[PDB]
Formats: sequence, structure tokens, C-alpha cells
Amino acid sequence: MVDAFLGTWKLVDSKNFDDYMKSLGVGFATRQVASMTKPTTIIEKNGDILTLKTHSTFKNTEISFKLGVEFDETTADDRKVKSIVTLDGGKLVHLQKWDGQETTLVRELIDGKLILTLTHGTAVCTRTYEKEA
Ligand SMILES: CCCCCCCCCCCCCCCCCCC(=O)O
Repeated sequence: MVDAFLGTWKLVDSKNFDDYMKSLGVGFATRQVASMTKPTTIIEKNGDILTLKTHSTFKNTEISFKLGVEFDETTADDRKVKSIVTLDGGKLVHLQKWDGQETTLVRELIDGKLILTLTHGTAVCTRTYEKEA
């Protein structure tokens, strides 16, 4: 059910990422480098387990999870969160919870592009990834 999300994806558009990072309390120097970074996201499955890698010249992350099962995560900005990823309306919805705060990372496919929408507080960031062969 997750299969069209699988593969290697490269960042090709970013809107409001600084707003999102600011909302999370990321410092100006980190936001500055991040605003010029173009990550590669790799999504793989092995049975029920998904692994999502995010690689860049600045920071790298990797998570593994089962859909619908909570997991601990330490984010790129060093938040220790409780996470769950589900399919909802054909979108891959990742919810992170910490200190009573929530942020969502929603992925959807539009015309073969991967659109990642990041919401925290009032900040809404939209990042577009295109598929590597
Ligand atoms: C780890 C790969 C590099 C992520 C970009 C540069 C580093 C940002 C650090 C500070 C904000 C981190 C916010 C949470 C993760 C955003 C994930 C956004 C995406 O997958 O496109």
C-alpha cells in the first residue's frame, strides 16, 4: 500500500522551511545552512518494516518503523519524540509528539512528485522531491 513512495528522491522545491525550522526553535546558523541544502530521501521496505533515510551535506538521519506502531525518534534538530507513521487517504502521515507539542510530516504523490508538508504551530512548509532512477 506504500509502494509508490518507495525509492530515492531528491529535493527540487522548498517553501517556508525557514518558518518551520524557526517554529521548532532551530538556531539561525543551522537554518541558514539548511536553507541551501538539498537532501536525498530514500524510502525502502522489507516486509512490514519501512526504513526512511535522509542524506545531505549537512545532517543525515535514518528511521525504521512499522506502519501504525509507535517508535522513539531523535530528529535532525535533536528533539526526542514519540512517532507514528500511517497511511491516511493515500498519504504517508508521520506524527511526532514531545513535551505536549506535535508536528506532522505528510507525504503525498502528485503527478509523480513527492510532496512533503511539514506543519508545526502555524508554520506550514511544502517541499517537493523528484524521483531518482
Ligand atoms: C537530515 C537531512 C537534512 C534535513 C535538512 C537539513 C537539516 C535541517 C536541520 C534542522 C531542521 C530539522 C527539522 C526536522 C526534519 C526536516 C526534514 C526535511 C526534509 O526531509 O526535507
